[PDB]
Amino acid sequence: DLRRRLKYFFMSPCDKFRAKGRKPCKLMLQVVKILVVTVQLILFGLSNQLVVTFREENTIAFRHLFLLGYSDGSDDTFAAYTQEQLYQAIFYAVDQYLILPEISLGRYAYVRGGGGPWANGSALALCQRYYHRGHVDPANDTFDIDPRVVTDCIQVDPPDRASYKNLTLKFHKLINVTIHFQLKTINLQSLINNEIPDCYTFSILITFDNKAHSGRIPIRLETKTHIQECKHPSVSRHGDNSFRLLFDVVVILTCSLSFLLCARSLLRGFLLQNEFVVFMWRRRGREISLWERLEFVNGWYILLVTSDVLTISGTVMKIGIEAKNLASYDVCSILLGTSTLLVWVGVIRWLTFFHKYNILIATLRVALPSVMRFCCCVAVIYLGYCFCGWIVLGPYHVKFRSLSMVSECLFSLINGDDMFVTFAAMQAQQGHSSLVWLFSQLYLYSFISLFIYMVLSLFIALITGAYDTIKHP
Amino acid sequence: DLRRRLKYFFMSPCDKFRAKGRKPCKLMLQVVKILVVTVQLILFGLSNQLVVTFREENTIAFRHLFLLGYSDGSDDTFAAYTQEQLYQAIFYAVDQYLILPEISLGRYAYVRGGGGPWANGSALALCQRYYHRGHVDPANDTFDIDPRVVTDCIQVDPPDRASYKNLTLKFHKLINVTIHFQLKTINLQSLINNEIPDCYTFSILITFDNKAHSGRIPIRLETKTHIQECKHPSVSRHGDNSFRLLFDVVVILTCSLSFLLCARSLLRGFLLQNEFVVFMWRRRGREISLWERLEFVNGWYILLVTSDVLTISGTVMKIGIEAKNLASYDVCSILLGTSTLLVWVGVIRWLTFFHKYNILIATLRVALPSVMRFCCCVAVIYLGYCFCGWIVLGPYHVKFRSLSMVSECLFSLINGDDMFVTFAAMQAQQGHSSLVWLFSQLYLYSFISLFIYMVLSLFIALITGAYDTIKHP
Amino acid sequence: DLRRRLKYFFMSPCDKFRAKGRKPCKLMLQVVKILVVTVQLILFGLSNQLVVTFREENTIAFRHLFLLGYSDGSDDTFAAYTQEQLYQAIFYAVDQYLILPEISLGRYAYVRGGGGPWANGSALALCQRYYHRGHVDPANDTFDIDPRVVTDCIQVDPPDRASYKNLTLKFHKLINVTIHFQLKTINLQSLINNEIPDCYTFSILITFDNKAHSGRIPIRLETKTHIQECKHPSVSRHGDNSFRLLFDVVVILTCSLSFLLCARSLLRGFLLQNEFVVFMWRRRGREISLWERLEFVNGWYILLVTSDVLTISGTVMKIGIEAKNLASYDVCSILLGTSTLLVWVGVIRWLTFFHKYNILIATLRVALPSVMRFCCCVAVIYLGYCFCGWIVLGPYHVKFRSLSMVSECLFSLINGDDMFVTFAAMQAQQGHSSLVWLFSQLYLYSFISLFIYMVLSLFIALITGAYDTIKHP
Amino acid sequence: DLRRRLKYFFMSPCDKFRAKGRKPCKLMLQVVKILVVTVQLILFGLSNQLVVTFREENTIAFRHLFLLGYSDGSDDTFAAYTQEQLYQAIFYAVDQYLILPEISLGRYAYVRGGGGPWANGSALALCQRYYHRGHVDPANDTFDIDPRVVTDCIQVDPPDRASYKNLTLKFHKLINVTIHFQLKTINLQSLINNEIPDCYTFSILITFDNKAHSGRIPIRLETKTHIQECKHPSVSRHGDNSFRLLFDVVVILTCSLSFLLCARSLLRGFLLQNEFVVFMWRRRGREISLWERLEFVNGWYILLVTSDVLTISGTVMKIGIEAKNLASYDVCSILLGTSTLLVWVGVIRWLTFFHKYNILIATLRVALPSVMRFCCCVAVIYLGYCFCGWIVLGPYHVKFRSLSMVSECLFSLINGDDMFVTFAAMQAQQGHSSLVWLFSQLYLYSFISLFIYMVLSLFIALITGAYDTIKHP
Ligand SMILES: *[C@@H]1O[C@H](CO)[C@@H](O[C@@H]2O[C@H](CO)[C@@H](O)[C@H](O)[C@H]2NC(C)=O)[C@H](O)[C@H]1NC(C)=O
Ligand SMILES: *[C@@H]1O[C@H](CO)[C@@H](O[C@@H]2O[C@H](CO)[C@@H](O)[C@H](O)[C@H]2NC(C)=O)[C@H](O)[C@H]1NC(C)=O
Ligand SMILES: *[C@@H]1O[C@H](CO)[C@@H](O[C@@H]2O[C@H](CO)[C@@H](O)[C@H](O)[C@H]2NC(C)=O)[C@H](O)[C@H]1NC(C)=O
Ligand SMILES: *[C@@H]1O[C@H](CO)[C@@H](O[C@@H]2O[C@H](CO)[C@@H](O)[C@H](O)[C@H]2NC(C)=O)[C@H](O)[C@H]1NC(C)=O
Repeated sequence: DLRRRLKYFFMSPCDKFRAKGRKPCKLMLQVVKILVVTVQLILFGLSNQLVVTFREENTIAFRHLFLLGYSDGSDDTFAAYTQEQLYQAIFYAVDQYLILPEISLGRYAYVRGGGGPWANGSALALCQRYYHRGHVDPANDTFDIDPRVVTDCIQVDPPDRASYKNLTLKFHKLINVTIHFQLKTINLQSLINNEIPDCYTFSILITFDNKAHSGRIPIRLETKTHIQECKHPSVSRHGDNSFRLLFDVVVILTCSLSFLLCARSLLRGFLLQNEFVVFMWRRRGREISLWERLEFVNGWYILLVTSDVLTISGTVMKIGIEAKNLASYDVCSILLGTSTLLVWVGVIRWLTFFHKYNILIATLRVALPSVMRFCCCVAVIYLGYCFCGWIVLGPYHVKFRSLSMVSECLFSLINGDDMFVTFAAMQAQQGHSSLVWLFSQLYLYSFISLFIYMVLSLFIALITGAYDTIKHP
Repeated sequence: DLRRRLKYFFMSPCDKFRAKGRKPCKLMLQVVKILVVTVQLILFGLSNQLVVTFREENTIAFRHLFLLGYSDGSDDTFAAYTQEQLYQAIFYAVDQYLILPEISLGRYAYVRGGGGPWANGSALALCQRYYHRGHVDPANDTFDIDPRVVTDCIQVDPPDRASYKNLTLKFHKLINVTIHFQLKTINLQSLINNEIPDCYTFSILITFDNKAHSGRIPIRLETKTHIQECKHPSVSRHGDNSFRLLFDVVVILTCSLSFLLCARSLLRGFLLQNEFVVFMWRRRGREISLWERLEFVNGWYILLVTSDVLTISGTVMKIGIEAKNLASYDVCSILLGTSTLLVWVGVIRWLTFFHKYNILIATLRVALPSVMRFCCCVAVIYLGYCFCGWIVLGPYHVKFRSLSMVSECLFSLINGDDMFVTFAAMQAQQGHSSLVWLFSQLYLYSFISLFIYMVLSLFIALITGAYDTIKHP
Repeated sequence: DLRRRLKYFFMSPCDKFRAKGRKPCKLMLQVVKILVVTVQLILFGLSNQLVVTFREENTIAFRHLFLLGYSDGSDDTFAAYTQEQLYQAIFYAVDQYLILPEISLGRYAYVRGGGGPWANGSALALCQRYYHRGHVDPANDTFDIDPRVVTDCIQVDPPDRASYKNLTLKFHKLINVTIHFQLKTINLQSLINNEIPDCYTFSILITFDNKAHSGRIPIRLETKTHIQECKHPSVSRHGDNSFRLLFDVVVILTCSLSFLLCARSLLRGFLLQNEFVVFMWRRRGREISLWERLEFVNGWYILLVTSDVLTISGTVMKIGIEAKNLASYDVCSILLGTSTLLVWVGVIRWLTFFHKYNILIATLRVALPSVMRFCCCVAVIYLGYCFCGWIVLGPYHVKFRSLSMVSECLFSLINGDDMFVTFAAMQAQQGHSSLVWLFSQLYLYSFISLFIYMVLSLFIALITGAYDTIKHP
Repeated sequence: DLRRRLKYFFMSPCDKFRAKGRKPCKLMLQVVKILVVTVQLILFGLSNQLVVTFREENTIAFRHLFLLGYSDGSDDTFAAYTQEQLYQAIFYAVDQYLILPEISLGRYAYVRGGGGPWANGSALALCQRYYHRGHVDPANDTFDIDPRVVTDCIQVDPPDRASYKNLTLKFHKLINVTIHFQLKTINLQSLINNEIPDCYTFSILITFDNKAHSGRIPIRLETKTHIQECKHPSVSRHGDNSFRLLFDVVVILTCSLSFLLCARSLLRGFLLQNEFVVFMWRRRGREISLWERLEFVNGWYILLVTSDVLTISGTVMKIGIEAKNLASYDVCSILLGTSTLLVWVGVIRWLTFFHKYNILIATLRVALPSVMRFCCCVAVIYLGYCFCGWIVLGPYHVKFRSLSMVSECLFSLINGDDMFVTFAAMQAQQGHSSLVWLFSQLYLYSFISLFIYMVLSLFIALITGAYDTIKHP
């Protein structure tokens, strides 16, 4: 006698409108949510882009100001090869630091006291770390090394408007040289979006790295950015961001309404599932129910609930960022982008009621079991290839340096991408061992053949077979 | 009794020739049109290439003449990093401008009076734009900024055969520095195609951009080209372009004849459609007709009519360009190229009568409904991925800078192109946040899997199923 | 009664051996031919590589010796931008020419008298070509140009052990500057293959190209190489090339024997075809024969005859090259490589008798008719796209410069290669017209969709359908 | 009566546990082996990476110390073009060698006595090799060459704390100039993994190569590394590598146990095969057995035996390396990586008992016969294309230099990778012969069409047909 109720619970919004006159509130709510969430993501991306751009541009400016003879595009090859070059680089960094206000285009401030843990209240720390004792005498094939690391720190202070020139580097046992300092600045470009510029404290660490002890000392500059509210900010306020706050409260309201409607649908689905279970337990036997329960739960509405929870969390983080309580642009950006993707995907719920528009979703729901079973056997081969290539070809091949990079290289190879570059990276140097080159040939040829021609063909065949299963309604 | 008439309206030109002795006028007219339109496109492309080459080469010469230390291939990285560098760059630009006739290889003319809106009748304008007041004191974590933009303009004039050296830049609140001037020249290379060279006025704007306020000021040069007839041109006229005008009048005549014949075919198709409708309304019931009307209309002839309208418009624009009434080479080039593509495609009309030669068109006409239904579900996923990647990975990934660039990157990824470059762009910098790098990994892996392995397989399966439907006639 | 004869003419060499005891002479002859022809190709490639390397390395050395400030990898961007730069480049070329024996690493000789047609018996010709009269006054928007080309030649002579410094360039009407000279040298590296080094005369032409009249004069160096026998060569002859001549006479003998055997097989096939025709004309009606004739002709043996004719021609050209009667390494290399490919392909004749090993050939012979019918419709779309992209995007896109380059770009795009590079070439410059950029977007997206997703799918489907037709024997 | 025994020998570990209560010892042993072998591979890769990094970084430092004007990324284009440049390069190398301890960042030692075979007990050998007599007079088109190679050696010795400046190069007959010396150093970075640093002797050979005699002398530096134990090593020993030795003995024990269990399974399989053979010989006729023997042998257990033999060999080589008896990191790395890949693959043995998880293996075992039969015909075409492209396009195309490179290029082309780069390499230079360019067009187009569109389609069709054969259990 509830068979028509079950029919009502499982028909399209058009059918529900024709039957009980129920307007598709959730469909139009989802469309509105797509609009507002995408707009909110773009609006947040404006300020996110300003923050990232400020950090990256300041880092590039620091590299040009403090690294001697630095040119763009040579970060990986920037190195010193003679003692004079290393001394000149270190001294150039410190001298440019001392004359920074006179030369720099940006308005940078000396963070007096902040020069790292090695600093004893000074602004810049020029540290050399070497072995406790290192008697490297390769001529006699004798060395006497105490692996304990001693650090000699020269503390440099900007004038309020010298010593570091007496640096004596112990090249035979030098582990590294580092320069730590901090710089304050204000991100004025925030004003283009009617925000209040913040204070950015850049912790700059310049490393002259001798850990390889190979006659070549790479030189690198790194910055850690700390963003905080300005203590005394004064702006004439030629506008505001009411357009931001409107789209934020609208997003919150739409997501809360979606949460309520979807939770109500989950609850009624549970109630109808229990009603069906008891009806079939009185009619048929007991413990009959095994999967009808999961047929009752709407996974699309679970997705909508999760996505709007994510959107609410991202909006709250965004609002806190504009309130400047927290400044974590990466996490907020990830939350908002993931929520935007999920709200765009969630509108496919209403495309399921039509088999002509449900080819992708139905094929997926039919193929995923077989796809996972196939991937169980595929994954062990893939992981064995990953580890073998990472350790054997890692030292020699630029695309096999790290496990993640090896995975990316192999995954791209499965799709026939950068094959000749992968071969030529080994070809250009013969691996400095003909054996390693021959192994690379065998490894790459076998992997490409087995995964493009064999594994991928079967994967596509499984997906096409699922589609063939669901071709006719 | 009209059944043989309907047969006559729906048979091939060979059948029409065998039945009523009708020569295939439209077929041979289309072949002639292909020839003449392609030749006209190439002939126009000669002068179009001369114009584009002149503009691009003059811009490169300007960049080498006015940008200090400029080298090719470094447009994006060209920047100043110290106050001395910025002053030297600005002064070098102005000095090279002042000595241009003495140094430049091209015969450039000073456009006296034209120096932009900021110019008060002078030829060159050296403008600095800064905040109305900017008290950036990052040391005290205090700033006082009035976001109103004040512009100080130095007006520089070439001698008829100094002041700008007293420029005082306010680096703490400088928004940008700009140099505007104009240069006249004559595109003499036009003579190689028996055309009269025109006057090109290049509006050159050099921007030293400090809007980021990040210690790094990018330096760029842009030109806006204005092409106009020379006031007093004198050429000894060693030839003409009657070969151009012949192929232009022939194109116009062929396109008009095609328009007439196709319009006549559309009219007779409409008349026969109405005759069939009334015959079946007297024989069968009423309102019977629903799609036979669209079976009567020949879409190929609609395409031919549209394409020859486009060709006539492009030819008229071309003729006006040679007459120098209008100089809009981009629009004319687009019109002529689109018309050439459409006239080449239109010759497929006569390949439809043969099922062995109609595999592509018939498969398309069968698959497009299902393809569009599938793309309705595919497009929301694609757009969600586009927006998410554009906002989250845009600041970090060079291939995600803009929405169009994100779309191109994702579309290329669907075809397994530049996968490892996309992965390595994030890998090389770790996203400056391990979280963002992990998100990029998840984003790229999920997108590539879902679209290459799943979505694309289904798309190809739909097309192949349509082909299977039409495999046998 | 001849039915067993026809059976004998159409069975495998193993069947022929089991029936009439006929050894497979042609199969082993083909294997021997593969060996000897491949070895001969490699042996010729040694000397071919020496010749090409000598030409390329001499050209690079010339570019470094005669082009001021030249660096490798900047051939396309090498240009002059000021009058002083152009004068310095020209004078540097001439001065380096005059002091060549003192500075150059190679032993170059001055070709006294050979300086081009513009030379009046002098070794170097410094020519400037300009308009007969050119009164370019862009300031008054007036020009007076006589398009006749006047050439002023300065004749420079190396000392037997000045004037050219008085060059006055007419920049306002200069078409180009050229430097022609010739240099003799001896390719001593030939001795590593026991050959006699030849005399190479390099005709060097340095062009300062002002045909664009755009303030930027590209500078390029080209060499034309003439190889001829040395007049008085003296080598102590530490070996010979009997190993070459043995493999050349063996190739000639094997190819002639293959030609004889295949011609005999063609003749007997013709005789049996005529015998079958007359037998079926006496048995059945007349004019019965239509295709059995082409079933009788063995296309594989026609291929073998053509390939061994090519191999004989290539071997004769090779022998003439070692005899130094003719020195045309490119034509001989093309002939020998094409013959090597054809002899490797010809061994597939004997793989046809087995259906398990004949999948590729049988599928081809079944699919080529349908493939050509499909390509008839595909080719018009491809050509329309080619012409449209070549003329519209040619000026702007680096991959659309020429029709062959456009074809290569589109063909690579069909296979999903360099998609993002094609998009980004337009993206990086916005086409200098938003309209052209939008057209490029539409053009590329439509082409890629239609050819990868639609056309290629149908092509693969046709090939797979042919395979399905021949899946079972 | 043994039918249940045969059933027992051919059921899954779960079935064996349910029947006879046999725990799956080999499955858990294989999982443990995967863990321990992968961990051992990573642990060895740490030290392998240190060794390779030390060699590569020392080579880069040597190139920067001894090559005049050297910059990274220009190894292939590094060359001298004038006599002064060559003299300056040679003298700079020798002078930098003489002042190495004063300038170099690394602690290098002079290997007194070791300067190559050309050295008469001196540390550095500056050798020039030229012809016995070479009277190259290209002006008179006459040369007199004795191909015997004379070597003039200047012996340079570092001071214990000049002559080589009198070098007179015979450029007209110079074959090459070489500088041989040796340098000792200690790889201190080994201490980061609690190893004892070794002594590395680098044999440095700098070649100024004039074998082309083309005015351009490439300059290259090569190092051969010899690693040996330090004679008197002293380290305070802040730790050990018991974590390494534990995982090495565990690997040895696990591999030996796997070897024993798999050998026992092979033996019982042989015994049951013989028992079945005799039972069916008493029941049915004789010589009945033909393939049941190979159905009895478990190929997976053969793979496991081979893989654990490889793992034991690699572990023994590793232990010897830490013991410093032998220092062959490449061979040990290859062994350990191959064993890791094989142990990861071997866990697929237990996935065969389930048809849903055995799609890949079953398809392979069904498709490999047909795949090999197809590849028999494919390989001759591929090899003919390889040889033809290698010899004809090798001199001109950068991707066709060597046979292995040609194979990689063609294999990548089969997968639609670097197509436009392959076309553009010929396009950029027109092959310096329009004929060669046209041949390259025909060659590349024909190869790509035939292998992507035709050969690859058939290959995928064969694999898919095998899958279709095994789709249902
Ligand atoms: C310079 O070398 C020292 C000595 O190796 C490094 O100090 C180590 O730093 C890491 C991370 O900061 C710590 O986990 C270790 O405990 C430190 N000591 C040792 C002995 O490893 C230091 O990191 C190096 N500096 C740079 C910038 O690389
Ligand atoms: C230099 O900076 C000024 C100040 O921001 C820019 O002026 C703006 O220009 C745009 C477009 O020309 C206008 O829409 C705005 O109204 C202007 N004012 C402001 C406050 O934005 C100017 O464009 C910059 N110059 C360059 C070359 O980038
Ligand atoms: C320098 O400019 C002159 C003038 O344009 C060029 O001379 C032409 O050369 C081509 C081919 O050599 C001939 O077909 C023409 O008849 C010549 N005259 C004209 C008016 O075109 C000359 O080729 C240019 N030199 C270089 C190296 O480009
Ligand atoms: C410098 O040139 C000499 C002369 O050609 C080369 O000497 C040959 O070296 C190879 C391998 O070392 C030997 O097989 C030959 O027998 C040597 N002589 C000849 C005549 O070939 C020498 O290898 C060259 N040096 C370098 C570094 O290339």
